[PDB]
Amino acid sequence: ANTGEMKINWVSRYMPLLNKIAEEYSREKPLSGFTVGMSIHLEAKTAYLAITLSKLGAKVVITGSNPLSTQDDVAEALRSKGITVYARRTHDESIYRENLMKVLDERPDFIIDDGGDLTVISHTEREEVLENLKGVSEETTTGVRRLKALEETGKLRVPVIAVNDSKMKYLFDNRYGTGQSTWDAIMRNTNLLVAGKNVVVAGYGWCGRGIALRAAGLGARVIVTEVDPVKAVEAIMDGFTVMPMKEAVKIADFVITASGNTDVLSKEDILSLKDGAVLANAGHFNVEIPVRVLEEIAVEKFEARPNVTGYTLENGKTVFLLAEGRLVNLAAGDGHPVEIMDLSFALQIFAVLYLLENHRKMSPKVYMLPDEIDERVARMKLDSLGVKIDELTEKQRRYLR
Amino acid sequence: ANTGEMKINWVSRYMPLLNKIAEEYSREKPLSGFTVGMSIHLEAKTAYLAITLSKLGAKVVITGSNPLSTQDDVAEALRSKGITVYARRTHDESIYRENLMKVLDERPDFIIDDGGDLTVISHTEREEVLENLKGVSEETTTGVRRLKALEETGKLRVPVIAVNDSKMKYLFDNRYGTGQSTWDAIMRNTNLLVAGKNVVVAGYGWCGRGIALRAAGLGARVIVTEVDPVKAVEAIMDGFTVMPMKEAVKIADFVITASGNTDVLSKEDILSLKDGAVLANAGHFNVEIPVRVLEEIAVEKFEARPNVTGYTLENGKTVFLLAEGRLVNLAAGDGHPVEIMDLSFALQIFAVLYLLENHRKMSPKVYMLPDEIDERVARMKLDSLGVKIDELTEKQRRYLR
Amino acid sequence: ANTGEMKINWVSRYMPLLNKIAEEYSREKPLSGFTVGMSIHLEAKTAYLAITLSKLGAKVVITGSNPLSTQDDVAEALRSKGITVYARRTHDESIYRENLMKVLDERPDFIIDDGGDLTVISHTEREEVLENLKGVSEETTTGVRRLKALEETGKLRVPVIAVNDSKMKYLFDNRYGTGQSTWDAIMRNTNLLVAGKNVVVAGYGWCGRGIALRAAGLGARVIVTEVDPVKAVEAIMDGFTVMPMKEAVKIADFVITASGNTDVLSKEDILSLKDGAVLANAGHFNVEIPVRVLEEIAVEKFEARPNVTGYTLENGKTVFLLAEGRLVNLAAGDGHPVEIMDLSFALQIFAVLYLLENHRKMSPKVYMLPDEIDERVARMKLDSLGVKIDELTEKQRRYLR
Amino acid sequence: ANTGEMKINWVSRYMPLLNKIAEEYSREKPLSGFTVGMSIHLEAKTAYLAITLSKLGAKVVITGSNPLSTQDDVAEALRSKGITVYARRTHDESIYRENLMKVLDERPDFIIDDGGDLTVISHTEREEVLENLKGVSEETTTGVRRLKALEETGKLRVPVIAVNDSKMKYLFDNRYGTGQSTWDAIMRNTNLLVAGKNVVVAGYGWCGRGIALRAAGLGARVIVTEVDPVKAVEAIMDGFTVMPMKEAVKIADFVITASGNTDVLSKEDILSLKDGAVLANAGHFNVEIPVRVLEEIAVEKFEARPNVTGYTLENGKTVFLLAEGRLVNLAAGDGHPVEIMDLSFALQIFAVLYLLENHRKMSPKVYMLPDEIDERVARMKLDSLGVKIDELTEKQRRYLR
Ligand SMILES: NC(=O)C1=CN([C@@H]2O[C@H](COP(=O)(O)OP(=O)(O)OC[C@H]3O[C@@H](n4cnc5c(N)ncnc54)[C@H](O)[C@@H]3O)[C@@H](O)[C@H]2O)C=CC1
Ligand SMILES: NC(=O)C1=CN([C@@H]2O[C@H](COP(=O)(O)OP(=O)(O)OC[C@H]3O[C@@H](n4cnc5c(N)ncnc54)[C@H](O)[C@@H]3O)[C@@H](O)[C@H]2O)C=CC1
Ligand SMILES: NC(=O)C1=CN([C@@H]2O[C@H](COP(=O)(O)OP(=O)(O)OC[C@H]3O[C@@H](n4cnc5c(N)ncnc54)[C@H](O)[C@@H]3O)[C@@H](O)[C@H]2O)C=CC1
Ligand SMILES: NC(=O)C1=CN([C@@H]2O[C@H](COP(=O)(O)OP(=O)(O)OC[C@H]3O[C@@H](n4cnc5c(N)ncnc54)[C@H](O)[C@@H]3O)[C@@H](O)[C@H]2O)C=CC1
Repeated sequence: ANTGEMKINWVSRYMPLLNKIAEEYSREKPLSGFTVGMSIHLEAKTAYLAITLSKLGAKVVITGSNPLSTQDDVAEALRSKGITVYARRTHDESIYRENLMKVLDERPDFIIDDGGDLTVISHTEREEVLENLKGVSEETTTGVRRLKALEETGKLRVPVIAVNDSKMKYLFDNRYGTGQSTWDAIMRNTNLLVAGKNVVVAGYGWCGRGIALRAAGLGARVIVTEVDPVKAVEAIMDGFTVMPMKEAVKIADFVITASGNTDVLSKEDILSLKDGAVLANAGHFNVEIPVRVLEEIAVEKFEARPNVTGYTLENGKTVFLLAEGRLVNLAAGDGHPVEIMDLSFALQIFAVLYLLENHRKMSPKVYMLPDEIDERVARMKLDSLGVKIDELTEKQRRYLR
Repeated sequence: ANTGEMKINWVSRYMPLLNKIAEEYSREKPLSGFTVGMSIHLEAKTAYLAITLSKLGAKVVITGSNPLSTQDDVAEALRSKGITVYARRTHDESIYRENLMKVLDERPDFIIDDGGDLTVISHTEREEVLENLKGVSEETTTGVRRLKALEETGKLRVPVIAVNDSKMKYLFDNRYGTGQSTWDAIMRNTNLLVAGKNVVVAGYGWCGRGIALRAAGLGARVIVTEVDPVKAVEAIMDGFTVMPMKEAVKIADFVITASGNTDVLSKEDILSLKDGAVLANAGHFNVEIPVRVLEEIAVEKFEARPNVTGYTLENGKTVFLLAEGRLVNLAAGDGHPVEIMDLSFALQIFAVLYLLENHRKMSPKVYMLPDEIDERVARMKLDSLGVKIDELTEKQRRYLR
Repeated sequence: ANTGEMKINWVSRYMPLLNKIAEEYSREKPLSGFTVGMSIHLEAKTAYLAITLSKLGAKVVITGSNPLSTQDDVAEALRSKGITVYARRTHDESIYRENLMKVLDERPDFIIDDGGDLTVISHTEREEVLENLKGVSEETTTGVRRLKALEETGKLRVPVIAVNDSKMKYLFDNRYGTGQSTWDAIMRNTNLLVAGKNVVVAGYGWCGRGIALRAAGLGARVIVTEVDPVKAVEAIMDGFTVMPMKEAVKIADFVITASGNTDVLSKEDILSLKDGAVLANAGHFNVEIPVRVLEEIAVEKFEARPNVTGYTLENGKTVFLLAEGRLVNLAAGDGHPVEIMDLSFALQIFAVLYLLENHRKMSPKVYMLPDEIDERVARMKLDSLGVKIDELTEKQRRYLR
Repeated sequence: ANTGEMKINWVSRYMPLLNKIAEEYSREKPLSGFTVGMSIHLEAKTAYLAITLSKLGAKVVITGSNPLSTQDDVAEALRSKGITVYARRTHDESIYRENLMKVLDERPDFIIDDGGDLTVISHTEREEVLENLKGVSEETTTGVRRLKALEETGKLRVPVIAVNDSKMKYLFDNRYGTGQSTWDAIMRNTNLLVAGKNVVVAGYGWCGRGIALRAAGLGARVIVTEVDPVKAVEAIMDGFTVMPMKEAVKIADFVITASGNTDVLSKEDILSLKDGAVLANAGHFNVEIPVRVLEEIAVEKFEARPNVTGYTLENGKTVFLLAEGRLVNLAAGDGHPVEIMDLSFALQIFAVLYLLENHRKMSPKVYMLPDEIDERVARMKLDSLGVKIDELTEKQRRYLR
C-alpha cells in the first residue's frame, strides 16, 4: 500500500500519454456507470492503466493474469483506490479461472482481456454477462487467434477490437520495446559482456530485428537464423551473417528465439552448443527453446542465478536457460519500458473509448484497430516529446490526390 | 561497340540472378518467336536485361527512354547482338514517341515499359498491336498509376503485372539501392565531407529511411522532416531529430527530398538555407525541390561542377542544386548498384515469364507481382550469396497452422 | 557460503583468462610462501581474483573496501577456501582503516590495493611491513596519483606497477565495460525507454565515447558536452550534437557525467533541467553532479526507487539522481561485466607475477604496466575467443624495420 | 584558367578554416618578402593552400608532385594569380627532380614538401638554398622518416615540423577522411553494392577503423585481419569478425589494405579469392596488394573500367584491382573530402607561421606539431560549425590541478 504506492508513483511520472488521456477526459468522465473488467499481468504499469480507466469514471475489476508474479503491495494499493482486484499467488491452475469467473460476476460492459480467456468463458459458460457485455479489446495474439475462430464459426456475438495489429504496436511493442527489455533482462540477470560475443537471433521479424539491432548496439557480432528467405536476405543487407541454426549454435554465446515457433533448437543443436551458452526466449510460449528436451537430456540441473537455470549435458558442457524458457523480458525483467507500455496502453484505452462511442454501429465481428487511433497516439506522443512536424499544404494535398 | 562491350562485360559479371536465369532457361528458350518491346533508360545495366531476355530466345526491341547519342557505344553493342534499338537524340518529345511508335511497329507480345507510355499509346492510338500484345509488365509508379486508371475505366484490355509492389523491390530498390546510390551520386559530384554535417531528409518512407540510414552511416547528424506523424515518431525512435522543414532548413548542409510530393521547400525556406547548402532530390519528378522557384528568385545562376548548378540569392547566400533537381542518383550517379538492379530486373524477367505461362488464364486487369516470385528471387539471391537458411519441419509446419 | 558459493560459481565460468592463468601456473604454484594483501570492493568477481591468486599458492588477505556493500555470504565462501578476509558492515569510517591495518598485521610480500590506502599506510605509519613488502600493484587513478606524489618526494621505497595505464584497460575498462555497465545500471533501476530520448554525456574521453556509443546503440539522440575542443570536434564527426551544458541541460532526458571533474552542473543548469530528468555519474567521486547543491536547493527529497532519489525544486520540477551521485554502474549495477573484469584482473595477476620475477631488478619507482603484458592478455583473449590472427613474416618484418 | 578557376571556386567555398586564416592575417601579410616552396599533388585543393599562403603575402613556388595527374587548367589558373608553378605531364622520372630543382632555384625561406624530396635535395646537393632556408614543414610519413634519419646523423641543419603527428590529423586525415574518400573512390569506380557483402579490411589502425566503420556504415559485413592482437581484440569488441587473411580472402567481396606493410596477400591468398573480388589499397605505396605478383600469375590482364584492371588467373577466376594497387582514394577518387583537406592544410599553414615566429629560437631538429596548434584548429572548426563548448571554471580548473 505504501510501497505499491511508490511503484506506481514511479510509473505514473513516465506515462505521458495516459496522463494526457487523464486530463482531457478526467472531467468529462465518459466511462461513468460503465464497469471495465480485465485479465492482465498485474504490476505497477498495468495498474496505472486500471487507475486512469478509473479516473475516466469506470468501475475497474481486475484479475491477476500472473498468479506467480502478483505483486501484493501493488494489488493492495489499487484496492485503496476503489478498484476490485481478484489476484492470488494461487500457483494452482484451478484458482485462475475462478478469479476470471469473479470479474464476470460483475457483468462488465467492456473487457480488455488476456488471450480471450475472459471473452471466451462468456460465450461458452456464462451468457448472463454476454448480454450486458457491450465490447471487447484484445491485445494478445493467442486471444485474437481465438476470438477469430469464434467470429468465423458465428459463435461470436460482441464487437472486438484487435489492437495487436497497428503499425504503432509493432513499432513500440515488437520492435523498440521487446528490443530494449530483452537485453536488459539478459544483462541484469547474468552480468555477462555483450560486446565481442556472438549473439544468435532465431527469427528476423519485428522482434528479431529489434533484438538484433539492439544487440549490434551493444557490440555483439550478430548471427541471424531464419526460415523465410526474404527476411534472411534482409539480415544480410543489414550487415549480419545468416546461417542454419545447426551451424550457428556451435559458436553462439547467447541464443535468442524470436520466432513464433517451436523447437527452434533440436537435441542435436543443444549438444553442439558450446559451454556457457546462455539461451533466452523472447517470443511465444515456453516452447521455442525445447525446455522439456533440456530437462531430459540433462545429466545435472541446478539454479545458478535468480533467473538462470543451468543444465550440464553428457558432453560435459553446461548450458544456461533464462526465465525457464519463458518470455525472458517479462518473467526476468520489467516487461517493456515504462513509456513503451504507456503507449501500448494508450492504444487500448482508446480502443475502449471507441467501443463506447461507435458502440451499437458495430456488428459482432473482430475489427482491427482503426487507423485513426494510431495517427492520434503518434500526434500525442510527438506532442509530449516537444516535436512539431510539417503540415501538408493545399498545393501538395492537391498534388498527391 | 568495343567500349559498350566492356561497359556490359563489367555489369555482366555482377548480375548473379540474371545469369542464373540465363542458364536455367537459356537451353529451353521459352521466349522463342515471342518478341519483347520495352522503353527504359538505356545503359550498360538495362542492356544486360535485354541481352538475357534475348538469351531466352526473345526478339528484343528497345527504345531509349533517355536522350542518347547516335553512336552511343552501348546501343551499338546491343545491335551487334541482334537487338533492335531505337535510341533518341533530342530533348523534345517529338522524337521520343516516334521511337515508342517504332517498337509498336514491331507488334510485340510482351512489354516491359516506362510509365505506361507504351501500353497507353497502344490502347489509345494503335490497337493493331493491342491484339497481338499478350502481356505487360510495369515497374514504375507513374505507369502503374496510369495503367490502373485504365483498368478502372474498363479501357484496359491486356493483363498487367505491377512489379513496383513486392517487399523485394521496396527492399532492394527503395531502401538499400537508392540509399547507397544517392550518397554516391552526392559525394562523387561534390567531394564534400558528410561526417559531422547536418543532413536533412524530407520524407521518411522506404527511401527516406534508407537515405537517412546511410547518411548516419557516413557520420552525418540526421534531421528528418515528415508529414505523417507515425513516420516522424519512428525517426525519433531511430535516434534522429525531427523538425519542420522551415526550421531544419536553417541548419542543413545537405537537404534531400525523398517524399513523393512537390515544393517540399518554399521561397521562404530557400531563403533560410545557409550559404553552401547542397540540395538533391531522390524522389519523384523534378518538383520536390522547387527548381522553377530557384531559377526566378536567383540573382545569379551558374554551373559550378559537372552536375552542380549554383544559385546566388538576394541574401547574398548561394545554394547548389544537384542534377537540376532531377532524381539525383540516376541523372548524376550510376542509377542503382549493379546487383541491386540485377534483382530489380530478375523480378521483371519472371514477371514476363509469368505472363507467358499463366497467359490466357489472366483477365485484362492489373495484377500485383505474385508473392511466389519474391520467394523465388530471395532463394536465388541467398543461393548465389552462399547462404543457407533453416527449412521448416513438420512439427513446426503443423504447429503454425 | 552456499549462496556466496554460487555467486562465485557463476562468475567462475565466465572468467576465461583467470582460468587460463589457473592452469598454466596452478601446478607450478609460483606464489607459495608469498602472501598477497589487498583492499578491494568485495563481491563475487573480485573474490574469484583472490581465489585464483590462492590457486597460484598465495596466502590472500583481503579487506572490504566496500563496508556497506560487503556481501556476507560471499565473504564467508572465501573463508571456507582458506582466505583471510577482514570485512564488516562497519559503516563507521574508523573500522575501515582498522581492517586495512589487519592485512598489514600479516606483513604481505605483494599488495594489490585501493587508492594507495594500503601502501601509503605502510610508508607513513607502519614501516614494519614496509620491509617484507616486495611489490605493489595499483589499478585505481587516485592511488597512482598518490603513489606518485611519494616517488617524487622520494618517500616511496618499493616498486609499484600502475595497471591503470595500458591500452587494454582503457579499452575494456573505460570503454566497453563502463559503457555497457553504465546503461545497464540505468535501465534496470528505472526501466525508462532510451530510444528516442535525448541523452547528454558530459565529457568525451574513453568513458564518454563508450557511454555515448552505447547510448546511440540504444536509440538515444546523443548530445555531448566537452571542455577540450579536440574531443568536441570528434563528437561532431561521430554524428553527435555538441553544446554547452547550460544549453543541453534544457532538453536532456538523461544526463551522465563522465568527466574527471566537479560541479559539471551548476545551480543554474539544475534549474533548467526538465521535469523527470534522470542524472547519473559514471566518472570520479560523487562530485561530478553537485549532490550537495541538489540537497540544499531541494524543496522536497524522497526515495522513489531502490536506487533513485528524487528532488523537487522551487520551479515545481522534480529531478532524479541514481546511486546518490556515486559511480552509477558500481553502486547501482554489478560493476563491470564479468569478462570485462576477468581481463582487468588478469592484468593485475600478471602485474603481481611480474613484481615477483623482476622483483629486485626494480627500483622504488612507479612503473607503467609493461607493454609485454598487454600483448599477452590480448593473445590469451583472442585464443579463448577462438580467433586466430595473421603472423608477421620475414619479408614484412624486414620491410617494416 | 576559366575551368581551373571554377575547380578552385568550388573548393574555395568549402575551406572554412583557410578562409578564416585569410581574413585574420590577410591584412597583416606576415609572409611578405618570404617565399614558400612546395612539392605537392597539384589540384584544386592543394592550389587553394598555395593561394591562401599567397594571400598572406608569400611568393609561392610549386612543383607538380603528380606528373601524371597535373591538371593543366588548374596550374594555369594559379599562374594567373602570381604563383610560380613548375608542373609538366613529364611522365619521365628525370623531369620531376628537375622541377624540384627549379623551386630551389628560387631559394625559399620555408618549405612544405613531399616525402622530404625537397629538403633532402638541399642538404645533399644544393647547400646554396640551405642557408636562406629558414624552416621546413613535413606532412607525409616517408618524409618524416627521412628527415629524421638526417637529424640522427646530424646532417640536418634546419628546424622541421612534422604535422603528420597530431591527434587532429590522425582524426581528420587518417580516420574520417580516408574513411569516406576510400569508399567513394570504390563505389564511383565500380558501382557495386556494398550492403550485404563481405568487406575485408587488412589492418585496424586509424585508417583500418575508419574504413571499417564506414563499410559497416554502408551495410557490409566487415571482416578484419590484423597482426597486432590488441587491435584484433578491439575489432571483435566493435562487432566485427577477425580471421587470418588466408581464411578471409576466400569469402571477401572487397579487400582493402590499410596496413603500412607489404604483400598483405600472397600468391596463395590471391588464388583463394573468389571470382569478382575487388581489391583496393588505401595505405602505403603500391606494395600492400602484390601488384607484381598479380601481373605475373595472370593468364589474362585487361582494363575493365577507367580505374579497374582485371586479372584472370589459372583457376579461371578473375580478380579486379582498383587504381593499379596505388592509394585508391587519391589516384581514383578526389583525395580526401574538401573540408578534411581544409583542416590538414590549416595545420600546415600554422606550422609555417610557427616556423616564422619561433624561427631562430628553434634548433636544427625535427619537432612534432605543437599541441597549441591542434587546440587552435579545433576551436576554429567548432567556431565555423556554429558549436560552442563549455569553458572550464576556476572551481574546476583548481580541482583538476
Ligand atoms: N518479448 C515480448 O514481450 C514480445 C514478444 N512477441 C512475440 O515474438 C514472436 C515474434 O514476433 P514477430 O517478430 O512480430 O513475428 P514475425 O512474424 O513478424 O517474425 C517471425 C519470424 O520468425 C521466423 N521463424 C519462424 N520459425 C523459425 C525458426 N524455426 N527458426 C528461425 N526463424 C523462424 C519467420 O520466418 C518470421 O519471419 C511472436 O511469437 C510474438 O508473440 C511479440 C511482442 C512482444
Ligand atoms: N531514387 C530512386 O531511385 C528511387 C526513388 N523513389 C521515389 O522516392 C519517393 C518516395 O519513395 P518512398 O519513400 O519508398 O514512398 P513512401 O510513401 O514510403 O515515402 C513517403 C513519405 O514521405 C512523406 N512526405 C510526403 N510529403 C512530404 C513533405 N512535403 N515533406 C515531408 N515529408 C513528406 C510521407 O508522409 C511518407 O512518410 C517516390 O516519389 C518514389 O517514386 C522510389 C524508389 C527508387
Ligand atoms: N564508472 C566506471 O566504472 C569508470 C569510471 N572511470 C572514471 O571516468 C572518468 C573519465 O574517464 P576518462 O573518460 O577515460 O578520462 P578522459 O580524460 O579520457 O575523459 C575526460 C573528459 O572529460 C572532459 N571534461 C572535463 N571537464 C568537463 C566539463 N566540465 N564538462 C564536459 N566535459 C568535461 C575532458 O575534456 C576529457 O576529455 C575518470 O574520473 C575515471 O576515473 C574510469 C573507468 C571506469
Ligand atoms: N589513403 C590515404 O590517403 C591515407 C593513407 N594512410 C596510410 O594508411 C596506413 C596505415 O595508417 P594507420 O592506420 O594510421 O597505421 P596504424 O599503425 O595506426 O594501423 C596500421 C595497422 O596495420 C596492421 N598491420 C600491419 N601489417 C599487417 C598485415 N600484414 N596484415 C594485417 N594487418 C597488418 C598493424 O597491426 C597496425 O595496427 C599507413 O601506411 C598510412 O601511410 C594514412 C593516412 C591517409
